Amino acid sequence: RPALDAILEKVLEAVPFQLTMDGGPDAARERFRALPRREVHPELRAEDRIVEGVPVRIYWPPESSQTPPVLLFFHGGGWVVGDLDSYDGTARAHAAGVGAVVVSVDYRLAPEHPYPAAVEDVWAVTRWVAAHAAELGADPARIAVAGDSAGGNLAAVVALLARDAGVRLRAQLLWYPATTWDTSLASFTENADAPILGRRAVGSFSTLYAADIDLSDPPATLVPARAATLAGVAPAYIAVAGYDPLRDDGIRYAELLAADGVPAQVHNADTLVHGYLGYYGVVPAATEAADLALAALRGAL
Repeated sequence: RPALDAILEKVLEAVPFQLTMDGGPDAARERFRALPRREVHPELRAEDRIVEGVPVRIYWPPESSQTPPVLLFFHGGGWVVGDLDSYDGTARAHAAGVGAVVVSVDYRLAPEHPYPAAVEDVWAVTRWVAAHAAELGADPARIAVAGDSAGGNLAAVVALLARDAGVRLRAQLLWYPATTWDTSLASFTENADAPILGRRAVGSFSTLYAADIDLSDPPATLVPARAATLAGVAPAYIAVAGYDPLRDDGIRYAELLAADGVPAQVHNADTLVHGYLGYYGVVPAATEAADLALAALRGAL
């Protein structure tokens, strides 16, 4: 309804990127790895570790008098592409903005390891941090989960696993996630041919991740919106994008949570596209929208 952001549109014309399966997974991962990215907060301490067999990268916030909270970050990329390096900047932005130790999880990727491999990896690291976070200098009593796109789906699913296993999450930050698999929502039609993610790509990556799941009654670990109840999971901030086919997905997920009594905040950056964290520190409207969600999560921790 409001126009696509003017700076965003100049950026999208200089480097037009489309998330698609074209050329196979290796070409797709290469197109995503090759996008030019601004380095964000490079001073921050980072370390590589392996946690319960899952490769991880750990970031520390600016050292302060207080012991920081810990946040698990689940990168996006349609459950197929993405890695610690192309998300390095995004993880650092979370670390500085939330003031938290951030654990970026390098989960297994489809199609080589389809559903539920990603869930097992992000969950294993979430279990490990909830018990061993002080070993990093973080407060294990202050934990949250964050994820974008496919990683937003992983973050919403991990919060249900955490509620049922007794892991206390104080918040879940969902950047433009894929929680419902409802293609009938309005944004899938309004934004079917949108700049970063279209409706074909949404359907393609779901099939590569979980081709053999009957979606008439799928498990909640695939579609978090289909859980018996969403009551009891950590409060939600859902950052949604106007020109994204998944916009109404996140907004619907906010409605289902509130109907189950869950504290839920949804913000719609109506002038932005899917994956606007990739423009952090580049597209001003993207940094501002990102900084809002980062601030709310700073308070809840």
